[PDB]
Amino acid sequence: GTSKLKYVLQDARFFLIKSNNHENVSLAKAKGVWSTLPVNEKKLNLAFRSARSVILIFSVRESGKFQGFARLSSESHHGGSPIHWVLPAGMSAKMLGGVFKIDWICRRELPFTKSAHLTNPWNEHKPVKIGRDGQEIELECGTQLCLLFPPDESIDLYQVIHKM
Repeated sequence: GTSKLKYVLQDARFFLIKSNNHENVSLAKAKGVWSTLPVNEKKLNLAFRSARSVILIFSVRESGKFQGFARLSSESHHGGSPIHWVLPAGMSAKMLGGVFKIDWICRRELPFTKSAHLTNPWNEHKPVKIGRDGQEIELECGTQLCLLFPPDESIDLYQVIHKM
């Protein structure tokens, strides 16, 4: 059912994460971690203290899809492990320093064609698929977007609820 999901999303904050490649999203799904540029790391650390749940909604650039969504379980932390991210042009390992722990809520894909009816008030009411890495998605739009994903029956939200 969707009842536990709706409970997790209650009063949550939502941020769009844009990854340049699939490999880092695969690594994030396997290890339960994410790293972003310092401007967005600062925003997510602030949000983590401000809300019961902070939800990251992932999209790989050029894929035409979202790849899933996850809840922050911690603020960013340094010096825990050297995550072997694949670094784009101009990107360095010192910028992707700062690791957040995340619990995946859905590891399934959602094509952008399925979210064409959802617009984000915090990005000029453009379609929610449009936005830069770290763009905040308003509550109602973000909730409806997360509810569009196929259910991920491999995940038990019971342990997520206990982190809250």
